[PDB]
Amino acid sequence: MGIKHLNLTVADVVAAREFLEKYFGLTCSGTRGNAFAVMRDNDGFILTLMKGKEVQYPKTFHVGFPQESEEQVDKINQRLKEDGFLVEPPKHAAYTFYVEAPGGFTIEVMC
Amino acid sequence: AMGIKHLNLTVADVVAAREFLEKYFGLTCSGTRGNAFAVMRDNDGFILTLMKGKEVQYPKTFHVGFPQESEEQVDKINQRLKEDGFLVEPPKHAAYTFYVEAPGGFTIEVMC
Ligand SMILES: [Mg+2]
Ligand SMILES: [Mg+2]
Repeated sequence: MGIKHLNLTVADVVAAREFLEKYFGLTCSGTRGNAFAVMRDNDGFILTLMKGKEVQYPKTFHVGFPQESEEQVDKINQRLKEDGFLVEPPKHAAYTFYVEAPGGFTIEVMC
Repeated sequence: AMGIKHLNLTVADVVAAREFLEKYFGLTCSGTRGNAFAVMRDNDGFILTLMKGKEVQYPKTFHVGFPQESEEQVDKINQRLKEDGFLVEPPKHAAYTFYVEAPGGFTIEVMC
């Protein structure tokens, strides 16, 4: 089954969880207080969030959330910008942009 | 008296109601029992539990209201619901209000 789990250490589990729910439609299947949250997508990928920052992720590190259309990429970009997150217009290579998620890791959004 | 702090809202589909409330209204799920039950919380500690039921119907004028800090915020939720395929009309000055038929089979009011 290849790669199906990522344990992402973050600065703030609650903030990272709510961001992923709002913008990326992940679902939470469990928590241990504010220390731990288990997030799932539709395909059974498990992305656990774990408190305890000592260090920043390498700057090129990112997690990618593909979208069904360029319109959907634009929509997420727009709403992030409106909601106070620091984003720039997506670029055509895939049609792609990046955002820093609360918690302290970069997300790639693309079609 | 400490007032009103819980609603048990019977729904047709807990999963669908939960995800809608998370996406559009920022509620947080604090627990589930399978697909039958979910405990949702708002920022002020109100507890909204969603409970699967059969043949769920509410009186026509029943609704749950989510007040907003500004009329611009009302517009934003309206616009996003519309773009995302929910049937909403523009908000009206009656409070500045609109309604939406929510997943799970109940009406939500959004106002300032
Ligand atoms: Mg990449
Ligand atoms: Mg009302």
